[PDB]
Amino acid sequence: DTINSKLALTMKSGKYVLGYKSTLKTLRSGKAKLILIAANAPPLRKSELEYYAMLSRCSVHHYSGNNIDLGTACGKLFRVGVLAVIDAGDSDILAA
RNA sequence: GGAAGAGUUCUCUUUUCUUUUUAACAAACCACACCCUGAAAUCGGUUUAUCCGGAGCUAGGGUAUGGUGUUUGGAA
Repeated sequence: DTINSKLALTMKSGKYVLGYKSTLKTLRSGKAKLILIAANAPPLRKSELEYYAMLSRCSVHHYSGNNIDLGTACGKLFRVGVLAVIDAGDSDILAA
């Protein structure tokens, strides 16, 4: 409950990308500080994003719900399997 | 409509009826899936029938599949 609230606060203050290859690009640039993975993501998709996160020294979180739940928590109306939070803004999702 | 012949026709009737072809094959060219840039809702594109889109839309540039069509050759 704390984390999703921090995610919502990030999305109005921190800078974000909600998409598969945009997250790949941000991880490649190394800017993305934390990546959220939907639980229903493919085992292949999870692994290479995890590999990129470990290469870029990026914190990784597994959002327990499916991608529809991540979209509802994210507040938008499109499914997001994987997203990147690059700055926390007013929120403090990076530390906790 | 054009042409050819056969009509009909005191007169009316540019009119009545009939015909007017290009094969297999061989050449050059001629539009659905995917890729690249892209990151989107103020929701856009779109079917006769709303389908798809952060599992990446619209848009731009490409790639392939050529159903076909164009020009001939065959062929006068």
